[PDB]
Amino acid sequence: MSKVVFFSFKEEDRGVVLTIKGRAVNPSYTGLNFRVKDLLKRWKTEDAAVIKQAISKSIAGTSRTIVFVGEKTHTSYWVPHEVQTTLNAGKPVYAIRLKDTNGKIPQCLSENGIHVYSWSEERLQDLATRLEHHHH
Repeated sequence: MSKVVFFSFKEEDRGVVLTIKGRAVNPSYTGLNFRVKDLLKRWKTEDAAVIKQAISKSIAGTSRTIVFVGEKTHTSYWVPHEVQTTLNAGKPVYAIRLKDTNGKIPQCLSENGIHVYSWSEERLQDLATRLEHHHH
């Protein structure tokens, strides 16, 4: 695995997202297996310039972004910038629901035609590793 995934999420889902990450990076846990960038710790701000500066380097050390959709991800001010920063760098954004959640789809996913997949480990592993065709 030569590439790294960025995890984009609402902070109230940190606990569950930390377990996803830990499973993915633990080589003996085979249901998830890929590299993950150290998670950002976000805070309450609506300043676009601050958010963009806070996420820039982290996202830039990664090759794709996965948005985890929980109950309140649609309210995040950070997730839309994490999505847009990824897409503007020409990288893919995928999205998956967290297990046993059914949140409103964030506008930044709808707006970009990014499908929000049902939860499963097999599907996350696919979103984390699949490659697109050039000019796609």
